Amino acid sequence: DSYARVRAVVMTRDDSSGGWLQLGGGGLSSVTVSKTLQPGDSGGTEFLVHGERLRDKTVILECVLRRDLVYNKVTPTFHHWRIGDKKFGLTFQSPADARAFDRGIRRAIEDLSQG
Repeated sequence: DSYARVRAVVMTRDDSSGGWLQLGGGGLSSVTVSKTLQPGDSGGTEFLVHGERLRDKTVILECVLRRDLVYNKVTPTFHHWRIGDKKFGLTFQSPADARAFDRGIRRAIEDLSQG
């Protein structure tokens, strides 16, 4: 149930400068856009962005997202979003990977059901 899976670098925003950093000093993570693990009795009103860093098998990105998502595309390899005041992003290895991930996000949003 993954709409897209890539290996990318999870990003976090420095609040003082506004510049972005590689979360935890970077390294590639396996990052998926998938259906929720807890749909309840609805088809599915939420989806999941999940990133597990490869070298140390650590989940460093876990976002429950909804139809309201604003998915910001800044460069061909850098995209970012928020949940409230919390900021998250990805640096992709290639423009094609970024396109795949963006298609995955769009697919997840388009398939979201009513609650």
